[PDB]
Amino acid sequence: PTLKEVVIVSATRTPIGSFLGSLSLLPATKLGSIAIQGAIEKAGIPKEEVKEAYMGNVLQGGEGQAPTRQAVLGAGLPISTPCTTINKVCASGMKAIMMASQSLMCGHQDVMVAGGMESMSNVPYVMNRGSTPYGGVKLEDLIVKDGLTDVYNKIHMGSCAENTAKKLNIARNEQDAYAINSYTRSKAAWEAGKFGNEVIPVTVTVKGQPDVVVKEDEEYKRVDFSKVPKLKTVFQKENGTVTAANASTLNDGAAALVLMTADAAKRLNVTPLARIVAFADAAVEPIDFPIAPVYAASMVLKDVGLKKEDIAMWEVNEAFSLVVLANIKMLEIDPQKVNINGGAVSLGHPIGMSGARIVGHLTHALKQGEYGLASICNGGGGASAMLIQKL
Amino acid sequence: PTLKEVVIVSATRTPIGSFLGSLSLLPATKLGSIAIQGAIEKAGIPKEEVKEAYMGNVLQGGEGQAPTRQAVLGAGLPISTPCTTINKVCASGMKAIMMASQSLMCGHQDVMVAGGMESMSNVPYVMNRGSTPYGGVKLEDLIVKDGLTDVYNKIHMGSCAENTAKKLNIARNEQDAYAINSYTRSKAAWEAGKFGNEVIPVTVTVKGQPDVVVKEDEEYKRVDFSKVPKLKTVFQKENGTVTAANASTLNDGAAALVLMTADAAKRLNVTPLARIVAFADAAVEPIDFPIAPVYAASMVLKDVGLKKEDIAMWEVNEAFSLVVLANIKMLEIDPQKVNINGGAVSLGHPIGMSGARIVGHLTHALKQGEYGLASICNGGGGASAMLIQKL
Amino acid sequence: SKPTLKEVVIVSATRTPIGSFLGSLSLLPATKLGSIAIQGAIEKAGIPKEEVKEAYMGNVLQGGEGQAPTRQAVLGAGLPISTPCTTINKVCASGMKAIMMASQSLMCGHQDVMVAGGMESMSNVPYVMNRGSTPYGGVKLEDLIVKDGLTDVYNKIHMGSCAENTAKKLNIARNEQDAYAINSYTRSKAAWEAGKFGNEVIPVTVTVKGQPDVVVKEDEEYKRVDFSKVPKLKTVFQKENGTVTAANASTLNDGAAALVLMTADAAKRLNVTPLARIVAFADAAVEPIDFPIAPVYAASMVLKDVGLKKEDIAMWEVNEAFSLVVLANIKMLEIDPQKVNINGGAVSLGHPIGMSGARIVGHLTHALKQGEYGLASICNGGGGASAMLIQKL
Amino acid sequence: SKPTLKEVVIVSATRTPIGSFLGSLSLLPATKLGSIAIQGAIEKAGIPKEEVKEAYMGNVLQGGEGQAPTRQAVLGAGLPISTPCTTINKVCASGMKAIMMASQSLMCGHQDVMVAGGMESMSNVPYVMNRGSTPYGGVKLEDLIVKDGLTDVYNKIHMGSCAENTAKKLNIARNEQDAYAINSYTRSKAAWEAGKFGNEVIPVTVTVKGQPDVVVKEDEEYKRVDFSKVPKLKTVFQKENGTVTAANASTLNDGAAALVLMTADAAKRLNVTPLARIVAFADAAVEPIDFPIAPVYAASMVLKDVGLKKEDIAMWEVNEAFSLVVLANIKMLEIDPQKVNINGGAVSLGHPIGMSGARIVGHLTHALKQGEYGLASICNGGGGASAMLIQKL
Ligand SMILES: CC(C)(COP(=O)(O)OP(=O)(O)OC[C@H]1O[C@@H](n2cnc3c(N)ncnc32)[C@H](O)[C@@H]1OP(=O)(O)O)[C@@H](O)C(=O)NCCC(=O)NCCS
Ligand SMILES: CC(C)(COP(=O)(O)OP(=O)(O)OC[C@H]1O[C@@H](n2cnc3c(N)ncnc32)[C@H](O)[C@@H]1OP(=O)(O)O)[C@@H](O)C(=O)NCCC(=O)NCCS
Ligand SMILES: CC(C)(COP(=O)(O)OP(=O)(O)OC[C@H]1O[C@@H](n2cnc3c(N)ncnc32)[C@H](O)[C@@H]1OP(=O)(O)O)[C@@H](O)C(=O)NCCC(=O)NCCS
Ligand SMILES: CC(C)(COP(=O)(O)OP(=O)(O)OC[C@H]1O[C@@H](n2cnc3c(N)ncnc32)[C@H](O)[C@@H]1OP(=O)(O)O)[C@@H](O)C(=O)NCCC(=O)NCCS
Ligand SMILES: [Cl-]
Ligand SMILES: [Cl-]
Ligand SMILES: [Cl-]
Ligand SMILES: [Cl-]
Repeated sequence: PTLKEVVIVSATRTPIGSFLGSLSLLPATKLGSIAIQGAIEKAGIPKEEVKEAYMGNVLQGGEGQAPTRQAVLGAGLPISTPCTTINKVCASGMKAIMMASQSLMCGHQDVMVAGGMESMSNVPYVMNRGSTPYGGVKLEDLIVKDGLTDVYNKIHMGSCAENTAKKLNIARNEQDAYAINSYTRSKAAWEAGKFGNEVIPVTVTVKGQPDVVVKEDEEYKRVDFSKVPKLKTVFQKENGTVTAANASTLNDGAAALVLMTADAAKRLNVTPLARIVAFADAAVEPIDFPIAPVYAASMVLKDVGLKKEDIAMWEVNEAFSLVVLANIKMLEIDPQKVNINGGAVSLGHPIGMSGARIVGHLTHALKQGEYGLASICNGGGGASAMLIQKL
Repeated sequence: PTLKEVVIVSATRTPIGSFLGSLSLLPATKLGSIAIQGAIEKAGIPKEEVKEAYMGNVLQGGEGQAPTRQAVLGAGLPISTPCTTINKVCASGMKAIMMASQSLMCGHQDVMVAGGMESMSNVPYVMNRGSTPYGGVKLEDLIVKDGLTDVYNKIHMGSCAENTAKKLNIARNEQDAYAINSYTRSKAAWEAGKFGNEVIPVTVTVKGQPDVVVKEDEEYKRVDFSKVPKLKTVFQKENGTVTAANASTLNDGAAALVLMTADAAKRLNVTPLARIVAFADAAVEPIDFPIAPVYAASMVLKDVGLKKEDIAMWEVNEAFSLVVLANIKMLEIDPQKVNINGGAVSLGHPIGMSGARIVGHLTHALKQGEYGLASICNGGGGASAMLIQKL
Repeated sequence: SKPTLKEVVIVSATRTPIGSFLGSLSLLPATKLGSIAIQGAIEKAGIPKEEVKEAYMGNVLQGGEGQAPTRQAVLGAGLPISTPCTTINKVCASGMKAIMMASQSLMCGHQDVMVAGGMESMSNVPYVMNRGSTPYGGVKLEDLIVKDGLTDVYNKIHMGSCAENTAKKLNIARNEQDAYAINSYTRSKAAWEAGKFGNEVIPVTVTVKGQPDVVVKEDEEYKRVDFSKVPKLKTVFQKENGTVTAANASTLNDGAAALVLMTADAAKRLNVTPLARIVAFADAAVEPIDFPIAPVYAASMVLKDVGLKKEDIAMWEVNEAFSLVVLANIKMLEIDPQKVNINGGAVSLGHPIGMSGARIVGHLTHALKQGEYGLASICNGGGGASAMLIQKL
Repeated sequence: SKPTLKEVVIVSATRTPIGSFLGSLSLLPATKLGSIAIQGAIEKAGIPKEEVKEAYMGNVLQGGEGQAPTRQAVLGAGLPISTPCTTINKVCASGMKAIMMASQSLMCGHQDVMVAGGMESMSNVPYVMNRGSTPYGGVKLEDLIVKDGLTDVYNKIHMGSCAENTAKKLNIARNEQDAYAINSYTRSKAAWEAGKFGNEVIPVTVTVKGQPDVVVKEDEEYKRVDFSKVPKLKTVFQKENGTVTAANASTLNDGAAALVLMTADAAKRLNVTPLARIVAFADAAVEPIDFPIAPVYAASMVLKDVGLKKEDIAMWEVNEAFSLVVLANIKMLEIDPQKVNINGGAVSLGHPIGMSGARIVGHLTHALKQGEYGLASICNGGGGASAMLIQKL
């Protein structure tokens, strides 16, 4: 058998909610159902055509058994649909798409859904199993413990960012300017209707309360440019660079893509949005995760013999402003082509979801024939990257 | 390009420890490192040849960031090794091998490690984020909440098994007979030294106490045949059949396989143990998970054009004695060919690990040219199955 | 022969306003409310703080309050380090039992001046997790209010459910209970608006850095009512044939009360006008479920002991743990309803459990006319009650 | 002139053995240990259970014990539902303060027979979590033993660190404290071997499903020693210039003690022969940090009150909160160490904080010879102490 070509038929997401904000009442798996149902609807195919599903989801504790299965059944897909939940930290939503693509390439399935979901609002605290130690019991926060602490260095993701800021000489003022730019671009894009095809509204229903329709990303409005340069450097008190404003935030949301072989898209007579050209993972020293996307991006370009100049649009996940700046600095690419409609610093970062979102955004924003490259760093020193071409 | 042939070059595991037992001090990721390091040593390849790693792991809460990365780096593999943690509940360890095989088939990597890990002893309790409700709250046990409760029926896996016992008329006595058979087979296999190429010992070190060397599975010695018929049916008060003895137990362990392309095995002067022929996933109603493996196995057989008679040995994961008996009954297979050297009822069931263990067991136990078929059910109504041939 | 005892007088009785649960005083620990009340009482008494020899404070839910709650309250009020302190727990009777035991010390001539009262911050009562191995399947975090405060150990049911048992026994219906409750709110509002707590309650300023000061000057709970809703409310303690509701039961609350007690001799020596004389007191206990009726027996013992008749009592303070309790007491004692809980009680003012026994004795002190007798009684979990007779001077 | 009071006698004094932390008695709630000691005390008294009119029990760490701990102990001992109950908290002094307050009631003639004592199950003391919203990043649930039991509120340090302060000021060195500690362990063992607790201690049977009964018939702690290791230990509360260690400090423990108290008249009515007469008692307080020396002033008060001299005391029980405390007391009082804590104490027998004050009065009761005076004293957190003088009959 020859490898099959893979196309993205649809890409849909919920709005991104703020921590304890507009979507905080909905579990991750419910956000997942919403996104999955929307993508199938946008693709114009029966739910029965979806053969298997992979969802990224980093913080699975307390979500109940088989989170992806919950999302899938919750969207009314057939009970025959096998489901797998994927965890590559912040790269989860992209790696799900990559692994689904590999299955399709093998001819093992012909139509799949892949994406990611996270409700950081509902991530619980943990108490260890065993005897309570004299003097007190520690209740750890899984966001911090599983989500945001580097295992090897025993520091926050934001302190690894500081490390890169030192080595690459990326200053506080530069990171602030980038963050302000992200907020600016996100607002402009929302005001321009650039997410009309990508985002689907979520209705939040509470007994005895009026329904609340969440139609846009929450985070980008949560900013005061005037305070930005005055904020404390929260990950490094002295001579720091990373702040609450220039870092990504904690958030809730889900994204899903319908993926198909070229043959399935033709059989079903759907109009594919983009072809998946290539993808790769790179890994580096854990503290150096901010630069991992540079190597992953380089890998994909080399794989298919393209040069950085051939890329119309770059999505370099805004884990921190520092990360994007480091990537631009090492790749020497045009900043006007990078995160053009905002990103995680201003839209928020539901960690298992963001890698899917940025691929979906390229699928909508690229013009016919253009190449888009999405890359995303992950805790532990990894990154994933994907190259797509708009059809 | 055409699909690459995938071979298993090594397959190694820790002993399985009892709940709060001999390996209970080790995190799942450390057990993972031990299995991964052992599999690479047995493979006889430079560790730098391992390109990427997938590990199954169902209960990831509190294990820290990127469990697979922790296992991999802990095994001394290069920081350049991308890592992804896989959750298909009890199928995780098998699904990891399947997904890694797809990557290899695509030519995306030529050498990978795939397996599973679980430390049920160290799975924590959770408290919801937010304000404490007047009157108190029970902190949920993640083994129960995420591992063992069916979301849709709101009952234990054990109670779902009861549903199948009723439907297929598989009585308490038959289940008990199967369980005794498993314990008997496990002891006989351990006494015959059948795991000398499969299991590697674990030394547990405690400061101020002597070393403990764990060299065999702990669970299978925890049995009393005279008591088996006397136990209460713990999942169902009236007309129950499932008991603590005839159900799998809660356990700790890890397993890892080194997978390669046939070309990479050739390049590296490696003599592989087995060829991965085909694999599949099936899903049915959540409550009917015990029968999913029947459909998954039939899928693989039909794909390859083998008849059930062509299979030399079957590994049908012993989630409950009930599960294996439903499979034997529906497939109409020789029970002397099924779980020949024991299984999860008596060896234990570290849920993320077992799917990998049973494939690794086939790789060692099959004779040259023989086909082995492994299948494993999973919460949510799923199963994975895989066919291999011994080389 | 009977002992010859010193005469005991109340020289001052002061309290904080009562705050609602998680309400206006919720940021202040019980011990801090204690300090405010104690300082208040001493200032009112017009004596040096150093004259106070010893202190007893009722306090039912002491968990997480820190070491020696009463000592904290006392040292926090600027009393000398030489002041011995004891924290008293007779559940809801704690505030009165503290005064009783202080009276006994005075009677014996073991001290000549004491502070006694009660304090409670139900807002700050914590949750608990057991010491030991975490059980498979879950770990309960228990609410100490429910576990230690409100659950009868023996019947394994809420105080409110025990109350239902007495409603049943004595045919006290929902409507009567509701009428009593409305009556309580009515009296509270009237008294508050008439200025009747002018010398009883002292204001509290709550300071939050960055926020405007809040001055709490009156009881919070009595404004929290809607008469129209009262009859509609669900019966929260019993699904079938219930009578007790959130409106006709006492609420959870924060507050402290403190009395300066001295021997007749010390009041003379210190040249202070005693407010009232403490005549007698008693404790009574019955079947745990039957606590609503324990104050009946306690009041009876007190009257029998002193040789007075129920008719001789000018003013009754029967703690409004539930409207039911007051009604049960009125029924069994056959007393003039118009003489009971004249200026409201716990149903409308709130029930910081360790404080209430002290507050009601303090109220009689202020409300009685010269020469009048007041009888205060209060039930407590476990099936007990305390009662106290005083006479205005 | 001076009040004429009822004579108070101790008719019995009984206790459970003291269990170690998480040890032999760890499965029993404090209230159950209370029931056992109370039942034993009434049996040893040879009186009807119905004769006990009221009950006071010391109990420092009441969190999670359920409603009204003393009521649970009393009703759990099979005493009448008519028995009023109050739970007393003066930290480590609780057990003694209970006896004192009961004595005061008896003196006033308000009751004629009472049980008074103390109980603590440190093994079963829970952790707490604040009411409200868990902060981002997690929280440490506090250990109530540490938070309510052992931390000085004002200095924000452990009792052990407060002890270091006194060691400094009075030049009480490590070696002296260690010598005292060994002496306590020696005396405890000698007394147990000599059968010195025959009438004082009652055995408890611990019953668990599936396992065989365990009969606990002696104090667990005094065996948990290694004399050779003692001077090798590091100083747990103060690393630089410390003196107090795990060995020479009291331990965490489970236990209950109960005494039958009655008026001299009641004893005659009931035809029981009393063990001792309760002569006088007092409370003293000093700076919170200085609690180790509070018992000196409390003891002096009692002697001055009755007009006796230190030399008139045949036996001293000075609670061994720390070896430091006893030495501080011996030094300031200038008394004969051979008459102090003669049959061991809290450093070796353990310190269930709410019971010890009652245990040490009970021990005096049994060990004194006819006519001899015994003085018991006990420090408490916050800077307090209680002391009691008894005379053997
Ligand atoms: C950075 C982080 C710790 C936020 O910390 P925080 O201090 O609790 O953030 P806050 O929202 O309380 O903001 C603190 C201050 O910054 C201000 N602020 C936050 N965002 C702002 C913005 N966009 N513009 C201006 N001001 C802002 C707030 O108003 C606040 O001001 P104040 O203290 O005077 O009230 C948290 O969002 C985080 O961990 N982010 C990283 C997520 C991550 O690491 N993801 C994975 C990537 S590898
Ligand atoms: C079944 C389960 C709840 C354990 O129940 P449990 O009652 O706490 O188990 P216990 O260890 O207390 O055993 C109970 C009794 O069975 C006995 N017993 C257990 N296994 C036995 C065996 N193999 N032979 C003989 N007796 C046995 C014990 O001796 C005990 O007897 P006792 O009451 O006289 O002491 C737990 O192991 C479980 O949930 N297993 C299923 C795991 C699962 O669902 N995995 C996923 C697959 S879908
Ligand atoms: C009764 C108790 C359980 C509170 O129950 P609750 O149902 O959570 O009380 P809530 O505040 O939520 O009130 C429930 C309803 O009653 C209404 N309500 C309460 N008090 C009211 C009043 N005074 N007037 C009018 N309506 C009132 C509320 O508006 C609410 O209405 P809703 O259901 O439409 O929202 C609690 O206060 C309690 O335990 N009280 C007894 C304390 C005690 O036992 N003390 C010791 C004595 S022995
Ligand atoms: C001191 C205290 C914290 C225990 O400390 P700890 O370090 O956990 O005590 P441990 O049981 O772990 O013993 C510590 C060491 O001392 C040793 N030790 C303890 N008691 C000993 C004894 N009687 N003889 C010899 N060695 C002893 C132990 O063997 C241990 O040695 P290791 O570190 O080599 O293993 C605790 O008992 C305490 O707080 N006591 C004071 C109680 C109190 O303040 N009560 C109120 C009075 S005001
Ligand atoms: Cl990685
Ligand atoms: Cl599935
Ligand atoms: Cl004190
Ligand atoms: Cl009582």
